[PDB]
Amino acid sequence: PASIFRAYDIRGVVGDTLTAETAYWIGRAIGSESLARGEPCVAVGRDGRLSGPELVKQLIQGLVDCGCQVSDVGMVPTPVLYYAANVLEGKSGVMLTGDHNPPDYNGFKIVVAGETLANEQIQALRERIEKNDLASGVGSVEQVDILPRYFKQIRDDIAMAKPMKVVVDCGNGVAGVIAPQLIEALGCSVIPLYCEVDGNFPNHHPDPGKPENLKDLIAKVKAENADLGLAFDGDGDRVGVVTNTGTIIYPDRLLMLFAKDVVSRNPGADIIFDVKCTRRLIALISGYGGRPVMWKTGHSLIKKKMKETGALLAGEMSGHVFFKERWFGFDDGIYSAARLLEILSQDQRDSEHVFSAFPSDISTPEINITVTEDSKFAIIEALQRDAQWGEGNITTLDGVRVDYPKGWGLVRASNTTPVLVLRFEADTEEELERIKTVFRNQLKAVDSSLPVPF
Ligand SMILES: O=P([O-])(O)O[C@H]1O[C@H](COP(=O)(O)O)[C@@H](O)[C@H](O)[C@H]1O
Ligand SMILES: [Zn+2]
Repeated sequence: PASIFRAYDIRGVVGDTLTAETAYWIGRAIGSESLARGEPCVAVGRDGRLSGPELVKQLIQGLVDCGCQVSDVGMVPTPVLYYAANVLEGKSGVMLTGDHNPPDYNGFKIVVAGETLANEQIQALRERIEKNDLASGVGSVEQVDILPRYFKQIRDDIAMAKPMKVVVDCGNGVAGVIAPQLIEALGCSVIPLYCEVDGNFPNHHPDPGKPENLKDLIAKVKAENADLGLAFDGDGDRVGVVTNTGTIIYPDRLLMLFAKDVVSRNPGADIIFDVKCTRRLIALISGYGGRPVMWKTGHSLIKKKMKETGALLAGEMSGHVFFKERWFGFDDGIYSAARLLEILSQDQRDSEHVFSAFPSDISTPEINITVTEDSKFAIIEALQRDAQWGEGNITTLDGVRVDYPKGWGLVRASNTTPVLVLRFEADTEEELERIKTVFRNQLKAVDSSLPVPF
């Protein structure tokens, strides 16, 4: 089924669209692709899902039947798998994960020879299977215990000044295997919330991008008078943040704090953010002498862009934050949490006042309009072709973004759902609704039937 080969990764329903047999052939396809790039060595990890044991053995056998040398790192967060692919012999790795999709989902995040696959590169794996353009060989499997290396890597490079008390919510995802322990080892007291790994995800699904999944966290932070709240998503490559007073700090505001710190030590450094992030981030980066690079949404696309630009830091609005400075340049919520605590601990102000000090504007959440999968990209192309946007700085690298003096707006197509994704920001509520109006008029110009929920 080509439907499981997605823009950023592979994702399927275990049994239905993703079976044991398909996991094997995906392994052969990846192993074959790795060998074609001259990399026999592949690390393999999995998240906390129930299907993980079943499917990962098939992934591994697929790799091994190509002649690949597999390093099995067991059940780890996604960033720990990316880490393994940076410190072991090979620069390839596959993470078996369904991230924060419902329990029955699983999938693959794939790096081959240092490069995170996306778009045509993921299609190329399906194509190898169909064509039987597959390597055959007698590979090897080695058990590798990678967590302690990861844990010590971070701990030894992080220096907190003051002690902090932190609520850590892992939503019963695999971040529980290390984030509470690592964070404590930095010099914090950790209040654990849903830190037990449970593939059933009994409490709230680990999706920090939705405020409903941060309610328990916010509540505990306040109840325990904690210095900060942290939530990790299913596989640990997203982080969500809450202040001592329960304010949700969206990832583009988090990136402002990170950009200030990275740019400070690294004059001129390129800093990447996706099209969903506040314009205030463009200003800030530039004001500290950095180079802002706006790019496409999607972690694979962002990681590729970091290689093309030499960026020292990237972030997406969904909460993937990619440090190259002092790190390896992959997205990692657990490392980003540590880098955050390091910065906050130097400050005599509480976390609410650190973040409230930066400019904040009136801002919508991410807005979604469900359209048909047939129509979503065409709608955008129509907006790019047909629509007169004047006027503002118009960016078309991913959807249509328009930047004005006192605000901005975005419409893009999701690469994971049949939806249009919108965000609007302005200095004032008045300006915000004026930008909303323009976008609503332009969508209804393409198709008067289109839902416009804003
Ligand atoms: O969970 P992941 O690792 O696949 O991460 C991906 O999930 C979402 C799907 O993107 P889209 O807006 O195109 O649907 C994005 O918001 C996020 O930025 C991206 O990295
Ligand atoms: Zn994730």
